[PDB]
Amino acid sequence: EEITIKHELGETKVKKKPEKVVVFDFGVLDSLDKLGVEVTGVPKANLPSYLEKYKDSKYENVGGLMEPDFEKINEIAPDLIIISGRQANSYEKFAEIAPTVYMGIDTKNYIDSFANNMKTLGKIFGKEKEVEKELESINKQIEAVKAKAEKTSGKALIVLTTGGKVSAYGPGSRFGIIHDVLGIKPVDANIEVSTHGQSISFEYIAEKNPDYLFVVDRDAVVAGKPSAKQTIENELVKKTNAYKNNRIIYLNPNYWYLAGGGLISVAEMINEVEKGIE
Ligand SMILES: O=C(NCCCC[C@H](NC(=O)c1cccc(O)c1O)C(=O)O)c1cccc(O)c1O
Ligand SMILES: [Fe+3]
Ligand code: NI
Ligand code: NI
Ligand code: NI
Ligand code: NI
Ligand code: NI
Repeated sequence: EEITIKHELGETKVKKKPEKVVVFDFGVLDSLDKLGVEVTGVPKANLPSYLEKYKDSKYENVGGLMEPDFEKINEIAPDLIIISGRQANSYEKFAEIAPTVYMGIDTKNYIDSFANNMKTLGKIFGKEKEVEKELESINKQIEAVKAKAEKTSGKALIVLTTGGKVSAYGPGSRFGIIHDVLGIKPVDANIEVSTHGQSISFEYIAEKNPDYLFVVDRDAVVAGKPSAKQTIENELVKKTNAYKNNRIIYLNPNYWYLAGGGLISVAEMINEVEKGIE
């Protein structure tokens, strides 16, 4: 029951309800988890906390997000590989082995992107009704949080910590959902969209004086060693209202950084934003 998927990187012909599925996007992984779809292989080295069960010996280990074990993947001979942004460079290597579908998020159209990705999984796996109900559920979350947000304002800055350094994200970025979808006003509308964020001094933060400081601890999930609290909470940042009002919201990097774009991760992300602004 073959179908053809158009995607950012080409057109892939895929068997419906494939037996062996290898997944390199944790958003997809958590989506397939949510829909009760069994996967064969995952990159166990970078599995998020909330997806720890895919460490089990019943799943094949296909390496790291940034370090696919191509030989192992070959030995599995999957019916479908699903990849996203971190593997885009390696699309052709995956595609040589087995039908590969790229599922990225368009940060200019986050929800549309996400919904199309989830509906593609709906088609592939015969989970259209299930996908639809989850999308409608998320829509009701977006709805309620927008309404909270649109009550009294103050502006937010989104930051990421790694190796003592701090970088920023605004609208239309990797974390743009906060501004773009959930109606939280940006402290700076014009932050340059890059993968690991626009580098910034602590003087920029104090200067912008956000009411909310959203923080993503990258080192927690990349190096296994949290450092965000220790980086962020310095002289210049304690000037901030976000500090003085205890509105430094540490976003769970297991969801936000390693994952995202999945039925579980997007609902958790929205819930964390809601808590943060309550
Ligand atoms: O293309 C990507 N990364 C290329 C540069 C990797 C640099 C390298 N990064 C990591 O070790 C890393 C490990 C696991 C997950 C990650 O997102 C990482 O960036 C470093 O810290 O020197 C990428 C794409 C989408 C989202 C990301 O977080 C990416 O890192
Ligand atoms: Fe990264
Ligand atoms: Ni190996
Ligand atoms: Ni081998
Ligand atoms: Ni509907
Ligand atoms: Ni640049
Ligand atoms: Ni106070």
